Amino acid sequence: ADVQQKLAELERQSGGRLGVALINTADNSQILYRADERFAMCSTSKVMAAAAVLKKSESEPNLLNQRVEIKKSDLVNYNPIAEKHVNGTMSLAELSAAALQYSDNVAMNKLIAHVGGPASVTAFARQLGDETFRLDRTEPTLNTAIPGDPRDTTSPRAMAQTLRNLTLGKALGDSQRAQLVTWMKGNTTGAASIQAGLPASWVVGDKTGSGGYGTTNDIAVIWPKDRAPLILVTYFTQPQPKAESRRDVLASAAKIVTD
Ligand SMILES: [Cl-]
Ligand code: NA
Repeated sequence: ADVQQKLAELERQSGGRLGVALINTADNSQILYRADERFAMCSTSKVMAAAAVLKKSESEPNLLNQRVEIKKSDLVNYNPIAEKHVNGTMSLAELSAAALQYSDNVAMNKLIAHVGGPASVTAFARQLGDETFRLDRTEPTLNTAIPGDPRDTTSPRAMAQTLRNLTLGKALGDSQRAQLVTWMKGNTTGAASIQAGLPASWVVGDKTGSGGYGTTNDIAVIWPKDRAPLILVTYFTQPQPKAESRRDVLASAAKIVTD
């Protein structure tokens, strides 16, 4: 299923293409909708870039304190934190938090560059057992979200399983995992997306993403009250290049799958 029917109805009403994967770690059950189709990740890919740097820091413990220059030449389209630090330096920790909590695109590019570019972030995904994730481009072009274009895409199923590994599993060391979760719980951009469809008492760590074709995404680890955690990925994209974001569709998808 009945949840399936309701998601299909939501997708039809929304006019777009909706991809949902819920992992309920209470019973290892899944709710899936278009969960093997590819969707442009847009800013949700920043979680994988931050995780790759965190993984590197397991071998180089001072890595996160390493300072990175921010130059005018680094600015791109959306740099709310980086623009405050032009001609100075930010640590890799600060850049990670900036990418995850403000969706700063300079921060993302600096994370990508540090680990060796999009192919290296992808190789990190492969090391985790995620053969679906692909990061092809840097910011800002990885957000074009052209229909049929596989660049910078993943599936809901793969992203949900990978997010589970990163936040609830053992992909990262305890310190690094805790840091990732702390950052995602501190996200400032998600209140209108998955969170808006959940009870106020639940704790969410999430990363939103938006891009071309009205692509509106959110990936979340959810701690319900007195329940085992959930992983929820909601990806949404629309047929018109200039379509507006529909965060309400993700909130509605979240409400449907957690009732
Ligand atoms: Cl249009
Ligand atoms: Na993925």
